[PDB]
Amino acid sequence: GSGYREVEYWDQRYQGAADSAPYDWFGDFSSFRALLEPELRPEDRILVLGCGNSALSYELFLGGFPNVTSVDYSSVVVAAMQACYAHVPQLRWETMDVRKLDFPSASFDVVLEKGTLDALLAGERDPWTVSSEGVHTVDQVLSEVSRVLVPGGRFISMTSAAPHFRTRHYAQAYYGWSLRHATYGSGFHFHLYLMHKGGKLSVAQLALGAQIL
Ligand SMILES: Nc1ncnc2c1ncn2[C@@H]1O[C@H](CSCC[C@H](N)C(=O)O)[C@@H](O)[C@H]1O
Repeated sequence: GSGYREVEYWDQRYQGAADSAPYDWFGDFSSFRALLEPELRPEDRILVLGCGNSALSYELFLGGFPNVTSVDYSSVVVAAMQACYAHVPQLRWETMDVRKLDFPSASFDVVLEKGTLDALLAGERDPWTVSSEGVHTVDQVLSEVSRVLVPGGRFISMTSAAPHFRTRHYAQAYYGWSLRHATYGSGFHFHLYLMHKGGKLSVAQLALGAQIL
């Protein structure tokens, strides 16, 4: 429900997260690595948004992608992941609201998010009609993602939201990216969106984006 929007809920959830098992929303790395890894390079500077206590950041490292930075607005979970992953100095963790990324522009080659925009859109009354706040907060995040990516960078989003709900959010021309989609995971009911800066949206995608902005 809408309680997933508030940091207090997450700070409460993540007490003791350094000692508890990792937890992954909408699949772990195994469920989508066939889709994800061909889009990555070992030298890529990767930013993971709303990391929580997911094993994704660690799995990227074990898979040959050491340049990982992970952020979350729960300072509790950031401290916990710093402690849990103290054996992996390559991995960086910082407390941050993803609506304002405190990095200089063009600092990353890839940005990933799994279940974070879902938190921003949690509890919407009508899945077909996005509230003013839902539109604005998601647009803020996406603008920041585009800003911190280098030219030519990639943003990859993993969510339970199917394209007839989520494409309208990603299909804004000013983000400066193309948009592709694949399904994965449980009953092929999870959705992976690939955005490549320098590409263009289709007229279909732009028409959906025009529905909210
Ligand atoms: N505005 C915001 N800024 C930064 N983190 C946010 C945020 N809104 C929600 N979050 C974080 O987003 C996460 C949503 S749950 C997804 C967790 C993790 N990426 C996984 O794949 O399992 C939580 O860890 C929550 O604290």
